[PDB]
Amino acid sequence: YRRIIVPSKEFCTDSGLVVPSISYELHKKLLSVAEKHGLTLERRLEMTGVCASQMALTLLGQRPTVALLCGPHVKGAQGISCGRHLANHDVQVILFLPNFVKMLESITNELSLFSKTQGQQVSSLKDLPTSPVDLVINCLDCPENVFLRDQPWYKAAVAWANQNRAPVLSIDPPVHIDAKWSLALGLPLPLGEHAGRIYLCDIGIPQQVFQEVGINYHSPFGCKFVIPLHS
Amino acid sequence: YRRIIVPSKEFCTDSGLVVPSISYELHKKLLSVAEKHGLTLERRLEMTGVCASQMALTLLGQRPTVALLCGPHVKGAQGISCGRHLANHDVQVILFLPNFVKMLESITNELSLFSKTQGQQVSSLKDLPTSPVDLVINCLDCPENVFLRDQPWYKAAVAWANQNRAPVLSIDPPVHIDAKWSLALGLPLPLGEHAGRIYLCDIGIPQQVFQEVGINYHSPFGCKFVIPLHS
Repeated sequence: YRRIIVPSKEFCTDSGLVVPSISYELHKKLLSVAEKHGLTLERRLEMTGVCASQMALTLLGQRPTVALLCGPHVKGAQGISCGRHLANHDVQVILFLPNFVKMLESITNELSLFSKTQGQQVSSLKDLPTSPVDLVINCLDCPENVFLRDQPWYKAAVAWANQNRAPVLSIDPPVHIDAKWSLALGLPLPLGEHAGRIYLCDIGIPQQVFQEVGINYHSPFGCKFVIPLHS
Repeated sequence: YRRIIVPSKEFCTDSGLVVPSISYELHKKLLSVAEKHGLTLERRLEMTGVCASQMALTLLGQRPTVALLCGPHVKGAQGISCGRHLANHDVQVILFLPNFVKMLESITNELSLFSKTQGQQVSSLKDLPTSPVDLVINCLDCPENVFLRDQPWYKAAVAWANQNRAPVLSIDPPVHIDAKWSLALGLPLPLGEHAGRIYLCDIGIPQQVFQEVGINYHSPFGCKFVIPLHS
């Protein structure tokens, strides 16, 4: 039944527990409270990295190949963290990331860690394998970067993901490339049918943090860190 | 065969890959290099937390009960992080931690995060369940705290773990309480038969960090973050 209560969409787990959707703002505010209460950005990034990589690995089954399409924003950095963890586990990670002017700390740190792996970083779409890869991970869009959707590298990246034939995993995709699987973090946004097979990841938000932002929360995860969700 | 080469004991995986042991100093120096190369303490603590909790959960199978025996050192903090993650997943976590004078940052932060969960923190052994719990997790000992072994709370804690009947998981135990399972981190120390069923956890050390401390490394994990090891 309904264990989580929010003050829009409604998903359920394999056990039929109802996990509701939350607005983008409520999601950001929840993340802002956690960070004040200890769970830093680089702590979330590390965990998201691990858990996302663990899901990606399950989806994977010579070494498999994963294409990583990240943007110059905090959603992109999540993908990098994920990419790094996969590269650790003998997966051929090739990460696409466009160059930028004003440096982004989250990206800075995650790239630096990525450097030390055998994963490959590219700033071109033409440096990616012509032959379909095993999995494409998409972290191209941050909802606060409204105008970045019109970019030539953006439309060209979108074009690449769609021509490769490889199935797409979208980590923390926007509400509004067809993803085969989409991964939500902590709590889902009201994700549409465009999102495909929807999963929810645990980012280690303590139960009392939810109650502070007015959410009666009871963990829908059981004993898994990534769970499938249904409509 | 032998993929990892070190410049003592030798374990092998289910696939028969040989993973060798490393000295405590080499282990600390490896951790010291990673931290310089980006992977901070709180990043390792977060990941160790997740992966250790994931193992503990596998060992677990009304809500199950886990007793958490942590010391006032960085090994203790690992246990707290683990405890916090379990408490997130509807496990009854009761954490034993003795009071101390000079405050320990790692513990400070992890306790603060633990606070926000429904997990219970105690400084007494008499506050723990009289009826055997489902699992006891032991992080009582840091090898640099030589003299802390003689402590009255130490000998009394050791006494508690042994009288409960519950199986013991020792996360990052010393080389020299009988653990049913012991978990090593990144690379194992030459752990003796006293350690019991030995597993190796991934703490997200990039391949190039190993080569800097003179270790030709190839990931023994395959696609798991915790693996069993054999002699």
